[PDB]
Amino acid sequence: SLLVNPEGPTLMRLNSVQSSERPLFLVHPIEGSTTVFHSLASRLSIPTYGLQCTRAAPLDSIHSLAAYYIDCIRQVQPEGPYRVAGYSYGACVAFEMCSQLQAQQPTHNSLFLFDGSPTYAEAETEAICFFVQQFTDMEHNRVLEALLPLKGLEERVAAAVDLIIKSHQGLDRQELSFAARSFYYKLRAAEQYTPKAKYHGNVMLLRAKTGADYNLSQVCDGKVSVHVIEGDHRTLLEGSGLESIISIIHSSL
Ligand SMILES: *C(=O)[C@@H](CCCCCC)[C@@H](O)C[C@H](CCCCCCCCCCC)OC(=O)[C@H](CC(C)C)NC=O
Repeated sequence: SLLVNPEGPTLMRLNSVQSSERPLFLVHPIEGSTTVFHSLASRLSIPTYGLQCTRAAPLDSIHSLAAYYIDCIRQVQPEGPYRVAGYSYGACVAFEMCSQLQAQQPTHNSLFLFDGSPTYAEAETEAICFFVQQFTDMEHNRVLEALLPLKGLEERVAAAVDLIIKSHQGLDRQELSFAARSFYYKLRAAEQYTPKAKYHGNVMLLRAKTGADYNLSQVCDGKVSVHVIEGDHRTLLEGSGLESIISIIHSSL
C-alpha cells in the first residue's frame, strides 16, 4: 500500500462509472499509489481516475511530473477544462498541472487540494533512513549505521531494500527499490519546486480538522475557498471526512 507496481499504469480507473460527465483526476500522495482514494472513488457518481507514480514518471522536478500527468490525462480527455484533485504531496503536483494548463492558455479547471498545497549524503541518508523505519521497527541509529557510511544514493537504496526484506521477506524487491529511490527524488523535486507564476483560477482547499489556506494566497489570485474536514491528515479521506468531501465536490462541480 506504500508501494506501487513500478511497471503499472500511470493513469487508472478508480471506479467503473460509465458517464459523459467529465472525470475527476486524482494525484497520489508521496507514497505514489492511489490506494488512499479507493473509498472516495467508490462513492463518487462521476468517472474517477487515479495517477500513480511509476517508473515512467519523470521525477526530476514537479514541473516534469506535472507535464507528464497532463499528457496521461489527455489520453482519456483530450481537452480541458479538467477536474483535478491532489492529496498531500499530490496537491502540489495538481497545482502545477493547473498552472501549466493555464500557461498553455482563460481557463476553467477545477482544483481540489486534499490537506496539502505547494508543500513542502546526509539528507539522502535521512530520507532512505526514514523510509526503512516505515517498513521495519529498526531503531534509528542501526539503520543510520548501515546507510551513512555508504557512498551514493544507489548503495543506500540497495541496503534499505536488504534491511526491509530481513523484516518482511514477502515484499517485492523491485517495488521496494523503486519506492526507496523515488521517495528521495520526490523530496528533491519538492524542495526545488518554485511556482513561477500566480495561478488565476479557483482553488479549493480541503484541510483536515486535526495560514488557514496553507499559504495559497501568495501563489493564487482566484477564489481560494477553504473548507475544514473532520479527521486528521490521514482520516479526512475516510468515513465522516470522506462523506463531507463528496458533498463539497458534488456541489462545486
Ligand atoms: C502528504 O502526503 C504528507 C504531508 C503531511 C503534512 C501535510 C502538509 C502538506 C504525508 O505523507 C507525511 C509524510 C512526509 C514525509 C516526511 C519525512 C521526510 C524526511 C525528511 C528528509 C528530507 C531530506 C531530503 O509521509 C510519510 O511520512 C510516509 C511516506 C513514505 C513514502 C513512507 N508515510 C508513511 O506511512
